[PDB]
Amino acid sequence: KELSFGARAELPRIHPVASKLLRLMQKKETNLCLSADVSLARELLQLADALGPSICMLKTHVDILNDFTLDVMKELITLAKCHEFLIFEDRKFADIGNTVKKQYEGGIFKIASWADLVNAHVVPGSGVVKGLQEVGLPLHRGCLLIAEMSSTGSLATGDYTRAAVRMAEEHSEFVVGFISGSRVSMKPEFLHLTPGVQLEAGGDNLGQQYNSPQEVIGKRGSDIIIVGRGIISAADRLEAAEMYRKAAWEAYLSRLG
Amino acid sequence: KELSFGARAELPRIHPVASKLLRLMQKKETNLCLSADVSLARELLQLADALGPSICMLKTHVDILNDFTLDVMKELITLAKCHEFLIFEDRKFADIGNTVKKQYEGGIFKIASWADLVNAHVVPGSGVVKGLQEVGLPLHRGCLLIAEMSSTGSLATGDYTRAAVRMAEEHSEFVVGFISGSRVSMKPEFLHLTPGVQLEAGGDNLGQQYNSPQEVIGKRGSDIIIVGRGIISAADRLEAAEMYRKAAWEAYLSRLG
Ligand SMILES: O=c1cc(O)n([C@@H]2O[C@H](COP(=O)(O)O)[C@@H](O)[C@H]2O)c(=O)[nH]1
Ligand SMILES: O=c1cc(O)n([C@@H]2O[C@H](COP(=O)(O)O)[C@@H](O)[C@H]2O)c(=O)[nH]1
Repeated sequence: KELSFGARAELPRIHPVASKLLRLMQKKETNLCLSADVSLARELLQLADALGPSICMLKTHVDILNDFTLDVMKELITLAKCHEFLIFEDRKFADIGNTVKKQYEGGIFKIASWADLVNAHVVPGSGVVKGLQEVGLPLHRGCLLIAEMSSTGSLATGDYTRAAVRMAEEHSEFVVGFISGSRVSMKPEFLHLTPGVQLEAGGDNLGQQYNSPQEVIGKRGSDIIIVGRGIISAADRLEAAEMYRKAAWEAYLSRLG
Repeated sequence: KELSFGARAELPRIHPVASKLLRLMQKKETNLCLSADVSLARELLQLADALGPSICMLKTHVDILNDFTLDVMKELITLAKCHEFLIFEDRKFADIGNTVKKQYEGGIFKIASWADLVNAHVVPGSGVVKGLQEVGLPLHRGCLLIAEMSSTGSLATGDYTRAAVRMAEEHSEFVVGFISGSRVSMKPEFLHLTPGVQLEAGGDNLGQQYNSPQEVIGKRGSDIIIVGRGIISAADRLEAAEMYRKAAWEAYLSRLG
């Protein structure tokens, strides 16, 4: 039997970051993660401010941001606190442990100083998680493992997926869930976030495949939808965000009771 | 029957970037790629200048560089031309096509404006290559696909590896080879670069596993060794570079005739 996000937030094994996330989801009635896939800091900040009330999470690709500075991240954190959402840097760490720990803590981006969550590919094996955790645990951060991908020809299937789940179970002090197309783990302490989501059928020219919030949350058992162009490419991004929020929320409520 | 690097450089299907690489290798008698895994721009530049004559390639993690600017990359290019080596940004693109193309061209790093080669994970499926190629082909750049990893518990094995090779064959206009632990493709137009290389047996604390140049080039059929700490952590990095160059070169010559 399924538990609400409010109840999952209180589970004995829950990670502090997941708990915070689960409580604001319940509070705000949102399971929408905005993929803020933009290249200007002013658009990112105007989107985070305007859409902040509608989202549980803001997902960034900081290496696209033409005018990144740490001060932009300071501003984004202010918005994140004001409106109550997490910040998720979609960096997809996918190197050896020794390398990823420097990528996570250092360089120009100082990802770990502002990102509540990051993600990693499990291909390098479990050293990728061990490496990130040496920076991440002291900073009280969490990590998502990419168990499945939305894109055409994805190799993240079968035993690869089983292996991402195992890696997650075995690093539960730092790993809080998955990027996947569906529920991959039966343990309610793990979050499932699903990208490749649009209201209408379709894809793009570069291998992206879309499914609807009702399919993803309702039929496939995921918890959160990640949506980029479905919102960002709309004229009214607030209204688009609201239409995604309400679809994912109701899909959730319907799966629950 | 094996061909020299000079002869491979002239093969009908050879990529222009591979050709340039193969010719300077032969010219300089080096198949060593330095992994310049440092956080200061001045150390990177002093290493590239001092070690430039000993290497065919300089591999960077620009997102570790505490004081990155594009001007540092201008300086590195000057050294690369002066001493004749390629620059390889080890970014491990591992997202959907639409995302990777922005990561490759834009943001603060403008990777494609200075990097002769980049690499990518094949997990997202072939859209990761299609996405990079839309930036990379106009800029006359090449890409390496990660077919195998050196680290403990790596999932890049079996059919995953077979799939990286297929992806490579089918994008030969942009993909010039592989990061692997061994020869994975029988086609001499593809380069094999192998990391996880040290003179002495061992590893690190975060899942890295080492093999020697003779094992890697000589027994396993690779073309180029990538070496980080084996050189960078030595007192005399020039002498260390020379000891790696001469091991990899002779291993090559011995496999040849
Ligand atoms: O399997 C995956 C994993 C991802 O992170 N993503 C990311 O999620 C977002 C999807 O964006 P969009 O809704 O514009 O297609 C992109 O930022 C992409 O990098 C994905 O599309 N598929
Ligand atoms: O399978 C792989 C693929 C890599 O790119 N690398 C990279 O190669 C270098 C190995 O460095 P070192 O020689 O210090 O262990 C690192 O920069 C690492 O990110 C690797 O070690 N193993």
